[PDB]
Amino acid sequence: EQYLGNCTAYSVKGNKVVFSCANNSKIMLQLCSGEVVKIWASADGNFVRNNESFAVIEEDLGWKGNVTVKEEPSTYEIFTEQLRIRVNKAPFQLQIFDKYQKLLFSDYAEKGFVNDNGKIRTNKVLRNDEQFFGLGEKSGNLNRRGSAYKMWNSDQPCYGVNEDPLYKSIPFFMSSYRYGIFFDNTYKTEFKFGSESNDYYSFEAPAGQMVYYFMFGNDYKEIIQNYIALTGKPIMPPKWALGFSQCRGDYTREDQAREIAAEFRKRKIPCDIIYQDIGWTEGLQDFDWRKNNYNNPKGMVKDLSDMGFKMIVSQDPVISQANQQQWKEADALGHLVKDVRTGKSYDMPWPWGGNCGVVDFTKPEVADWWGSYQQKPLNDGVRGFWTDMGEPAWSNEDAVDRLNMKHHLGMHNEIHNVYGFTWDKVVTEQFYKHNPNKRIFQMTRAAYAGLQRYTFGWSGDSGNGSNVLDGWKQMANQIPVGLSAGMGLIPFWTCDISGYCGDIKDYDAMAELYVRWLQFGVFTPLSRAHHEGGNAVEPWKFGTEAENISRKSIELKYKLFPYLYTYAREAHDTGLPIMRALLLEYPNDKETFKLNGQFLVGKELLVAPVVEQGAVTKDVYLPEGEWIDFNNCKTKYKGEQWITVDAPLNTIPVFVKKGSIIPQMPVMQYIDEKKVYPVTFDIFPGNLNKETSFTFYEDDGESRDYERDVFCKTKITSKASNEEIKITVGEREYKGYSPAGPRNFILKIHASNKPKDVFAGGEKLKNVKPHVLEKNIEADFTKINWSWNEAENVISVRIPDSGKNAVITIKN
Repeated sequence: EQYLGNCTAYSVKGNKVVFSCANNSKIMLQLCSGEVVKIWASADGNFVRNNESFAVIEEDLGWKGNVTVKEEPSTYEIFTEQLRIRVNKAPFQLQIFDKYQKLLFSDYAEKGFVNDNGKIRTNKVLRNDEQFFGLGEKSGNLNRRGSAYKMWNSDQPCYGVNEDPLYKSIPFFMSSYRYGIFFDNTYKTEFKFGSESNDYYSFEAPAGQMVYYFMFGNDYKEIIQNYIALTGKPIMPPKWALGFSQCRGDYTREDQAREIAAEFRKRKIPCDIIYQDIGWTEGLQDFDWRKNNYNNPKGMVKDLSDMGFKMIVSQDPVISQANQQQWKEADALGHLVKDVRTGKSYDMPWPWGGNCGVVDFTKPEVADWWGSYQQKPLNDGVRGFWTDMGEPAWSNEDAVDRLNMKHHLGMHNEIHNVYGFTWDKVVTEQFYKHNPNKRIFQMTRAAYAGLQRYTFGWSGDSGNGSNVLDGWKQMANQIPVGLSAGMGLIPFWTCDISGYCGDIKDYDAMAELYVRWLQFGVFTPLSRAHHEGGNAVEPWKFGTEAENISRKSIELKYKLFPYLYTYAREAHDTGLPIMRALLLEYPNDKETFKLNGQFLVGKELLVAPVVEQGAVTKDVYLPEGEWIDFNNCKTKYKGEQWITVDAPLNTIPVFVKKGSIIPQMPVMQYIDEKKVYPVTFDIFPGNLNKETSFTFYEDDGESRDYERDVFCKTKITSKASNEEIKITVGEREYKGYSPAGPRNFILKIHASNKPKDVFAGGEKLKNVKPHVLEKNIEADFTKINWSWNEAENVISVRIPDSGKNAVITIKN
């Protein structure tokens, strides 16, 4: 095996510096910014790759001028505003320090880069206290330290608590030394975080080029901000995707869709999306409504639309050979992935429907051809897709015959991990082309880094296949799976609520597991109940107790829509997921590295779902600050401690941080049932003289105008003085979108005693009954008054949403 060995010279080309080492080997450092370094180590010195990055869309992160290299007798030095780089000459070693000269990131001994006949590997120093997070949608504990992980998009139904690899390959991790690494290689890469030795960690690939990005940050937020500068801002879903969604394996018929749609509304269980699974299409993959299953598909979609249901249909990336018309069409056009042994279309077995052709989404001409096929259901009013089976399915590591697949852009060993990615990209591209100025809804199984530009994600076929009732630990593991997905830029994520796997032979026995899975599930952004085959898992299937609890779980998400949607926008602007590992907000608190049973939803809410069978309590770590029980709004706790709370079957432990302002909307059966509504702001005043705020974001929810920053915002500010509370409703920041109006705001200030008086600017406000304040809340927009509720300990202040600045002063 070959190392870089000694560095004999360097050459600068603008922001790039190339260090020449032994036997024609070279390594390039490229300054993208003061915080982001692109590193390319080359065994032969050539600096070429078969395909440019599928993930990186921008290498220019603001670096100005040339790289300045200072040469010393035994080292070179490169400085940025944030970094100090020491290159050892003999042998070549790259060391990156922060500006205070603390080592962040070092090559291990002489083994910084190792080439062995195309196998490429990088070894780094591993400090004893160094922890690791990320690598996308993967199982096990949040903290990756001590374990090994592989990138090979795999199809592992009913996967275990530690199963790896899974469906997606996002080779982006973060270190507790406050750097991220994105390994810009699409082959079967492996990450070993002290699993081989305590002295070093490594990442490697069996072929391709050793290109990776070092991303410094002063916290995890800044690392993620740098990652989306490289790989793109997340697209936001249509606003209605943040409601509740329902599916089943057999959701493939008009009659059943009509039946289910009516049942949801009758039982007053909110729901925005009815999915259809893959049996909807006449064959793989013609996008024709299966004729026996749908009498009037246009009418179905419209009828469901008038009831506030949107439809999302499945697509697979293959054409069945038995679908003779489409297979012959695709094969004759050369649109199918080839077999290198024959030069003919690869002959792919598939879970159902016979052998198939794998459609080659790396071939440019395929995009327009697929686009026209997929547009058919969209012309009937279907709003999007779920792109399933794109690993491709049935192509795990051990299925070595798949390696004979030859795609337009390369061989399967290179292309496998971007197969689904390049498909999903075509799906979204074509959607844009045929459906002007509309947000796509796409939720995918298989993916690669950068997927946030084109698609959202779900965690595939989870749960226990042998006995559904044994899936508790598998459900529990969806917390860190989803949090890790979020850190790999899947802010719009869900899991199969109830899991995919396991026949439900006893609904009474399943009720507890379902309820808990859903209580967790409604705090995932794309919350979708689903299950294999005919196993119905709509929220009324588990008896009346489970139905009433589940309705409330779902109602809670809907009430929080204006809060969740604000954080959906933040995902777009910053890359931060809605579901946040506590470490993302409390990076100094090392206790957060262990937390697999809880998470933040945005910054203000801490959710700690019960995920243990029979449990009627929950252990909760509270980080810095003070925390209020969001269910009662009265119990308060000090931060930086473990507590145990009561958590019966009807309860989700949710906590709100003291200081928080939470926008909420009234209960509705689907997003935008009421086109205009009063917005409530639940305010929990922070400590004496500590200012806090929430910036309530709004936009049209449907178009791509938001990408050009067409929106509005209303900042609500809270600041407590000596015996006084100042609540400011900021002047509306108008950027080309006007909110729904006219409407009222109701400021709800949680306080222990009724105040003496409340002022709006200079003038005193009239105190009225709770019933008087609630009167004509949706009809009269001239009343400015306040009321008190002793039971709830809440001051309500009704004020019209005029768009004007307003200072509300509460005299204690």
